[PDB]
Amino acid sequence: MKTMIYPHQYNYIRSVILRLKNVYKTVNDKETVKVIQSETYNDINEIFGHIDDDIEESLKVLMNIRLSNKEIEAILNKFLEYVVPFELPSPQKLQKVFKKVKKIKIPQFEEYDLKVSSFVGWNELASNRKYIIYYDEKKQLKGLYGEISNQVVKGFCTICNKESNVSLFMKKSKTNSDGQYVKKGDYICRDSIHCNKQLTDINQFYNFIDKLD
Amino acid sequence: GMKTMIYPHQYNYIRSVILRLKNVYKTVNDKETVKVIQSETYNDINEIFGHIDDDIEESLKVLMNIRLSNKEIEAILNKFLEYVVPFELPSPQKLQKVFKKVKKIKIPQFEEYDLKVSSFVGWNELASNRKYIIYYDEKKQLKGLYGEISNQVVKGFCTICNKESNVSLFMKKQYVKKGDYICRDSIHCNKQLTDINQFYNFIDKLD
Ligand SMILES: [Cl-]
Ligand code: NA
Ligand code: NA
Ligand code: NA
Ligand code: NA
Ligand code: NA
Ligand code: NA
Ligand code: NA
Ligand code: NA
Ligand SMILES: [Zn+2]
Ligand SMILES: [Zn+2]
Repeated sequence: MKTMIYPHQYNYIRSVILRLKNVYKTVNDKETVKVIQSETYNDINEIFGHIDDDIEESLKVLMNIRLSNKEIEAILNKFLEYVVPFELPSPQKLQKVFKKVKKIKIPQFEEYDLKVSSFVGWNELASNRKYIIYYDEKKQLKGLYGEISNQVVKGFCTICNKESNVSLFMKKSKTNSDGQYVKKGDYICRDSIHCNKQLTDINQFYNFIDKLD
Repeated sequence: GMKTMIYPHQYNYIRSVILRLKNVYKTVNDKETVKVIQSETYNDINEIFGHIDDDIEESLKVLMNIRLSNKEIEAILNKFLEYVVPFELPSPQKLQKVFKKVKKIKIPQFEEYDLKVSSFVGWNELASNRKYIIYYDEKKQLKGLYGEISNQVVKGFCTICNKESNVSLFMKKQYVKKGDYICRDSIHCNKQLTDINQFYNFIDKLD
């Protein structure tokens, strides 16, 4: 049985593999290549409690300076087999998370996209909203929405930490007994699917959520 | 103070090496490796400009500090963007000439930023399973082609930008055509394109 890994761990493995390939291609310093080779081997190896023969072979191929694009493709495809994809909730569970939102519905998602997703986010332009759903560390379905500005700028996304097309996302806290609430937020990728593909550390996502208060 | 003119792919390359350096600062804990990457990055950027100025000098100084921040990076990218000569969209009359056989042809609307990062312009017409591509050759002449783009999407390295992407088989428009896999989304393709020679080689290997 293949070890199960999370989508963000797959994204991380892909990231370090591509970083290594770029070092092979463009960095002429022998000792630097060795340092990055070792770092990459460790970065990938540490994800698994347990590496099997296929991963051992992939690592061997990765550690060769003649690593090719075709070889990378094959290795990425192999690593994808280990991923447990994001599980879209049933309509009844989704509605329980957004009890005050009538008629709510999550757009269809391609299977690869669920394999790289730590959360699912979609925009409803009519209401200028982004909806976000995810599971917490206890595997409970959670959801929120906020206003997403129409203005898009270049900046680093607060969730994935990559330089991207971002918009200001503002969430209202639950309204207290006196009708008062806090409204906080920050810039995040307008396109949450691309955001998820860029997300290699899920703690960044959870930190974003917590910062909304 | 006139700004040295650079090409969109050169800006993309500069952005690429800056992000690479930041990731080394953040994740690679080896003093000598950091210094090597710092020096390479400095050289990569300096060599693109040749003629620099006080703004570039200041940007390089900030980049060379291991405390480089995201906010500083965004500021530097915005400054460097000011040096780029964007892709020039052709007038409709000129576009017509390039595609004489195609009627009612019209380029989509493109954002200003997207033109600053574009070495070519590509768009899809799903009704005909077609991708159109326009570009300027090395003699600055406007050129265009189109072909069938498969509806099948796979993960793989793009023949144009050389990055791992969502690619589809493109066949330039009986006979056998093997095709080449390229990004379905040409705007994203362009953003990933840091070496113009890869694009030209792709063109050459069609025609
Ligand atoms: Cl290769
Ligand atoms: Na990394
Ligand atoms: Na790479
Ligand atoms: Na890299
Ligand atoms: Na790269
Ligand atoms: Na590079
Ligand atoms: Na990175
Ligand atoms: Na790391
Ligand atoms: Na080039
Ligand atoms: Zn993001
Ligand atoms: Zn491409």
